[PDB]
Amino acid sequence: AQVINTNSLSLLTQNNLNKSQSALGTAIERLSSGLRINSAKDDAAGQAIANRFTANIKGLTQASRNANDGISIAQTTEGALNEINNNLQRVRELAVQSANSTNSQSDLDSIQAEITQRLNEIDRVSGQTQFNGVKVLAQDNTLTIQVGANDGETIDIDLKQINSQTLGLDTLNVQQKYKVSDTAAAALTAAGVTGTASVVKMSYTDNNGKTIDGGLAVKVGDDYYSATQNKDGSISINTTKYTADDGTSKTALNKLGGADGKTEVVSIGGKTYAASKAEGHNFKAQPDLAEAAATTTENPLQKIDAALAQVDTLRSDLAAVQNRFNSAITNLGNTVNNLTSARSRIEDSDYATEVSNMSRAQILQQAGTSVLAQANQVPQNVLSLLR
Repeated sequence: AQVINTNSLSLLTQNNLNKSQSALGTAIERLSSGLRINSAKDDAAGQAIANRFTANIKGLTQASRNANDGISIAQTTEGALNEINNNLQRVRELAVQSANSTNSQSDLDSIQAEITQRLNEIDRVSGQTQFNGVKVLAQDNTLTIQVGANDGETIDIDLKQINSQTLGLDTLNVQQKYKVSDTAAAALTAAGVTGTASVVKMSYTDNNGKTIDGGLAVKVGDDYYSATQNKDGSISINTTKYTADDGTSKTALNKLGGADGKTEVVSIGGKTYAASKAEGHNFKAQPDLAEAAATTTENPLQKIDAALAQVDTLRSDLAAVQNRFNSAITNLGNTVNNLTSARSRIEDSDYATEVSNMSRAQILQQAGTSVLAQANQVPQNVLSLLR
């Protein structure tokens, strides 16, 4: 029919343009983003699966970094145990040297001076070694390293307190007792000592009969307290200062005793400490302190071998978890890549495909546009019947 009021063919061709416009838009979006899935309307199940892959990829990625922090704990702990082991090997060698009876008592004192410095160095390294504030040799502690993406997916590191006390060497002593004697030359009542007192000059005799001058002491019975004469001419008992369990600073008198019979020792609580260890110590913050040795150690070489054994055991446990963390990191790496490929196969756009889809849709848009112009010309024909 010769109709003008309506142009169905124009309507039809306008409609068709929508189809190719949508297609073109889809293609351009995918090219733009690099993603096949741009909204849940593309592939709702795919988006949720890809998103859950993303959480694991990110999680496992993080987990890997956590396992490297686990390696760092174990390496730095093992490094400190290495030098504790070197110190114990020197102490053992010194104990083998000390056992020979051709040593004089001053040779034994000289050997004990290095043994004390070596045991103090083990205690120092134990107290001071840390990794991100974890005091790795100072306390028994189980760290949990997060190696997985989910709750509870952990590997334990078991840290142990290693020091001269837990090694059983805190009182390790190779000295022999001097014969103690006195000749006649001060008050003690502020410490509660009640016996009658006098100043004496100490002397010490060795196994061969050689005599050594000890200096001044105050004698009250079987006790001798170490003493010094000042410029004033007055004679005062030596003392140490410590922070007690009360948290206040407090004082102790320096008695003469220990394994050699001439070491300055102090009674704090009910326990006997070397004055050089007790001075400035904090018995509130650190109530555990090595007591003074009272006598020569029995079987020192057996005890030092057991200390070497303990360090060996802990080094072997730390080597075992380092091998486990390297295996876990290896696995993690592989896993990450595999899940990254799996996610990619779901959400990533195929450029070859999309480029092709874009150019096909552009041609259809151009064809449809030129055909709509022709459909709009069809009714012009009718005007020639009127004019």
